[PDB]
Amino acid sequence: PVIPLDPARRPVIKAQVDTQTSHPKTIEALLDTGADMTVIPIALFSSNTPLKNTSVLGAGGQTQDHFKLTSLPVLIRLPFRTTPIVLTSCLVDTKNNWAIIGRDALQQCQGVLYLP
Amino acid sequence: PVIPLDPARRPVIKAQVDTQTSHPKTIEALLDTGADMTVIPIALFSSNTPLKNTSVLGAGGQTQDHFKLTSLPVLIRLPFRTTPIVLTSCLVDTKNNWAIIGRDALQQCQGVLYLP
Ligand SMILES: C[C@@H](NC(=O)[C@H]1N(C(=O)[C@@H](O)[C@H](Cc2ccccc2)NC(=O)[C@@H](NC(=O)[C@@H](NC(=O)CN2CCOCC2)c2ccccc2)C(C)(C)C)CSC1(C)C)C(C)(C)C
Ligand SMILES: [Zn+2]
Repeated sequence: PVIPLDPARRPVIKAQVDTQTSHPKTIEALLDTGADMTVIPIALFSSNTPLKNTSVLGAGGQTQDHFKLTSLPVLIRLPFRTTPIVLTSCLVDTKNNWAIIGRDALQQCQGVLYLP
Repeated sequence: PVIPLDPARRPVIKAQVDTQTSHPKTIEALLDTGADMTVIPIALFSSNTPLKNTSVLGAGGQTQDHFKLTSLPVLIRLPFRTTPIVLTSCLVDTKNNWAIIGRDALQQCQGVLYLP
């Protein structure tokens, strides 16, 4: 699907995320070319599973308290695609609660940016 | 152009930015579909130049202190299209010197994201 770019309407997609620690769940994800690494909400993980601490430099600035790192790979199924994206590791937003589909995933599903 | 997406490779582009308060300048800007608004470095702006305080949410959280907002429109010339993007207002990174082409800009040159 061509997703047109509009400052007022974020380019979002419904993606099904499998964290491998609880049941797969469909969340709203933001399609993000600025993002090196895909960001999953923590509500998709069980209480038990260990998560590595990590430091992240975003527009806000430095933060060690705010994102964690996955212990296991993550599987993302898009609405159209039958085969799952597999991400060796990705960031876990701990305090907020929506996902960012970053260039790690965008590469695996032959995603591109077109400028006429 | 079709811009392929690689996690190991920030999608950057050579942009010419006229802030209207100094000589126009060429910078390397990150093509970022998760940015609502364009960010450019304060290094393009003159010593006087009134800039409005602003609040901005990013990966590091909300930041009152880091970004300012332009008083005047910003002209952006890209390599291909001869005719410029005119942004009514865009963010100015004071702390670092980030260059990010957001959706405000990408819309004005009819950028789309294509997922096969
Ligand atoms: C390591 C990190 N990488 C990055 O963050 C890279 N960037 C990216 O990947 C960007 O796409 C980033 C994605 C993101 C949006 C909202 C929370 C957290 C991340 N976008 C922004 O940070 C941009 N922020 C924005 O566009 C924000 N807009 C506003 O702050 C203004 N309002 C709007 C509503 O909330 C109150 C303030 C925004 C608010 C809520 C949801 C989505 C956006 C911007 C400040 C750069 C203009 C910009 S800087 C970067 C390092 C190149 C990842 C966590 C994303 C992998
Ligand atoms: Zn914090």
